[PDB]
Amino acid sequence: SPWFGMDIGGTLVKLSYFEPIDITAEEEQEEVESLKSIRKYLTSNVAYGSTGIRDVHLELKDLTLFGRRGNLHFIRFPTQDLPTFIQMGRDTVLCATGGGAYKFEKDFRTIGNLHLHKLDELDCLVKGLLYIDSVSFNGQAECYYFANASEPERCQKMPFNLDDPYPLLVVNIGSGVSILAVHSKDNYKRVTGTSLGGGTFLGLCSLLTGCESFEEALEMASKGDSTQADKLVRDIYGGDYERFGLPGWAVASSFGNMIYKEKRESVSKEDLARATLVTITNNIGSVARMCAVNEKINRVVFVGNFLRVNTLSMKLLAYALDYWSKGQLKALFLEHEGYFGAVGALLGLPNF
Amino acid sequence: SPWFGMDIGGTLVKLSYFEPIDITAEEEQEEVESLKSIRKYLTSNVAYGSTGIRDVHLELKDLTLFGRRGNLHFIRFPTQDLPTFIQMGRDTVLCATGGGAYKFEKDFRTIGNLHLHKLDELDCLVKGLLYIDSVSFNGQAECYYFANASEPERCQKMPFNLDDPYPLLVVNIGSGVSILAVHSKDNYKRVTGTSLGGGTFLGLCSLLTGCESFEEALEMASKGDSTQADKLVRDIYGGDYERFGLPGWAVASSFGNMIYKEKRESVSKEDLARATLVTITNNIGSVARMCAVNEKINRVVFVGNFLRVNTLSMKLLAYALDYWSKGQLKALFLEHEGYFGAVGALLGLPNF
Ligand SMILES: Nc1ncnc2c1ncn2[C@@H]1O[C@H](COP(=O)(O)OP(=O)(O)NP(=O)(O)O)[C@@H](O)[C@H]1O
Ligand SMILES: Nc1ncnc2c1ncn2[C@@H]1O[C@H](COP(=O)(O)OP(=O)(O)NP(=O)(O)O)[C@@H](O)[C@H]1O
Ligand SMILES: N#Cc1ccc(N2CCN(C(=O)Cc3ccc(C4CC4)cc3)CC2)nn1
Ligand SMILES: N#Cc1ccc(N2CCN(C(=O)Cc3ccc(C4CC4)cc3)CC2)nn1
Ligand SMILES: [Mg+2]
Ligand SMILES: [Mg+2]
Repeated sequence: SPWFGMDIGGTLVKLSYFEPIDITAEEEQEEVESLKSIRKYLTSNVAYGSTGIRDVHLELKDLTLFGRRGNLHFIRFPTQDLPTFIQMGRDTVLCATGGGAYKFEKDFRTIGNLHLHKLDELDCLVKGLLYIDSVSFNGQAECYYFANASEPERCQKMPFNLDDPYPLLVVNIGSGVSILAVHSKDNYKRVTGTSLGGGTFLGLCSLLTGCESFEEALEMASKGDSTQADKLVRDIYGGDYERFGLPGWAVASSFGNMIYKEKRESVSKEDLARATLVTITNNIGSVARMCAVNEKINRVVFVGNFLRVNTLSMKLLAYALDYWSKGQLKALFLEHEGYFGAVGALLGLPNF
Repeated sequence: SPWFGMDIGGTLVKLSYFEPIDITAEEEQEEVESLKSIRKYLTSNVAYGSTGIRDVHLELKDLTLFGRRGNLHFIRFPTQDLPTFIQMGRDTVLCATGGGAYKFEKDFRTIGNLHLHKLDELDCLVKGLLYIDSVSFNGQAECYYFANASEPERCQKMPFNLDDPYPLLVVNIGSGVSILAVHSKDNYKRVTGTSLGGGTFLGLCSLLTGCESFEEALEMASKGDSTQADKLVRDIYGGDYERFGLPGWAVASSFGNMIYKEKRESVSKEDLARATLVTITNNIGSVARMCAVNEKINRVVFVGNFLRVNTLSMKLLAYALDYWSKGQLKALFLEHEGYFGAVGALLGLPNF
């Protein structure tokens, strides 16, 4: 059987695939044709069908896993297209996590003799995150932060060492947000969550702007000015609110200037997209800050695909977490941020 | 001079007016005609102009204040109409709080010889809240909670005693949200705030539904089904997420079902209004919960005008705070919830 791990989320399916590269002459002979066809299909294409994508830049090359050498591949497609995936499969042991491992369990069992092993979506996350950081990103750091995030002329991506990763607050921004406190490799809990996550960004953006994709929403947001929609502290006070150290630029009311009909009539789609992004990103940062203070954890790592190709939100989180915590908290990011559940599921294979 | 206190917020101006009722025969003679005209104007009308309203049901009758007996009146109008108010005044000591006491300071000084005394918006809140609870609501409790908030056949408003009110978490839901921790009558701090408040509800509702007022937004929300817009835990898992005690009905992603074009095309305005209300209310509850746990405070009182004529949000807060805290936190409400800053400002009059 090929070695897969799958994370079926509310929005995206993430698949980690281990491609062996130490196949001997004898092993090749015993390779059944359906299996050779899968390996060739996966390694010679970067787009699969109309909606599947291999993230080639994330490939881990010449990894030793389960006593074999191979390449670790990272693939994603929309959960809405899981029926296509399962139909391809009907034309072997699957370790699966995410809510969809439960929701679609009966559908995976339509593949004859398939053994589905459901693994918990946050257990897999912790195991996958720790594993990828430990093996490194082809010799480079898996984890990074934004140095001098408050000064745009200085702000830059820099590596961060996690060789002793505990304790760690993990903020998983998917459709919603789960917040985990990780005290050791076997001692972690889900602190809380928030419903204002990546699905809120995408869903509200689509309602407000008519954008047709995540990438289009980000494109619009990059051109917009959120202060056309948001009411700032300076809109209420005329300046800073000095008594409580609130700068005039801080958002007092997200979308709060949209209570005025004339402002609704002048605001652009791009402004609304940027206000949606800023509202969601600041709320995630603030909740993370409150949880870090309560858990007595000062390293906060953000994962999940809300942040893929989303440097705006990453830089906003880096700045906001640093600013509003007075430098006590540090925002961390991971190169493989959307795939840790899929990797953790793959790592469960030896238990079956 | 008449005895006023004013709280000029980002959205509403709140005015507390003390009407003396122990005017002697001699005092009446010395009553200057402009002053008699103000008192008659205020006490014989319940609507002022097109946008001012006296909340007659909140009047405190036969209150002793500053050694005189009188009635305490509660009046509100939109901050957008403050120019009309100031123009009426130009056709005496004003204790004023809220951001507008700073933003509009120069405008109040266009009233000749007027003395404007700016007081801090959260200091006034604490003083006004403690004062009104102490004098009672015409012999009835100022503070109330929802008994058995989880069972709709039982859920009912019941009085709550605050004779020893400390400590107290005060959640002020105006345009945005300020969270205060009150340890004594002179020891209180602003813990944090969130930008997702009443202005977010009203602004997003107006963008999404075309509603023209707060009351219309609430009317639409009362008819809607937020689960048409929100992605629930059961939409992702097919049921409860048992491992972490998440019920299937919990919202996993606010507006998360609006990433699907066909769902955007079937959702009603009423559904969107209700989803906006639920999203904002749950976020306020969750932030309050996290702050209460960090501050080691188990009584959480919600104030501000987001909750005026808004039993939906009050009941949602009562249920959610109780459910998600496993009964450790209690949601409290106050009959005069939008006016405490205005009262606290009035109480500053003897210092000038
Ligand atoms: N191609 C894409 N399509 C859709 N959403 C995308 C895409 N790229 C990034 N996103 C964002 O990524 C989020 C989904 O992140 P992801 O971590 O994959 O969540 P999920 O696992 O599917 N959901 P959950 O069940 O809550 O864990 C979306 O809500 C978007 O904000
Ligand atoms: N008649 C109304 N007009 C507008 N908003 C209303 C009205 N009635 C209730 N609201 C709600 O009440 C909120 C304003 O509450 P309020 O406590 O008066 O805030 P504010 O003091 O003006 N703002 P802030 O400067 O942030 O303290 C609005 O955002 C609405 O959600
Ligand atoms: N990472 C991270 C992170 C990101 C944001 C964040 N904020 C906490 C602080 N804040 C507020 O208080 C908002 C607010 C200001 C004024 C008022 C009213 C007095 C007029 C109400 C509400 C903004 C959000 N905290 N942490
Ligand atoms: N008062 C008050 C109050 C109100 C709400 C509240 N919630 C905290 C708990 N919660 C979540 O975790 C949301 C969520 C669920 C699942 C997932 C993903 C696994 C698929 C992500 C996110 C809902 C909001 N807490 N307190
Ligand atoms: Mg996920
Ligand atoms: Mg206010």
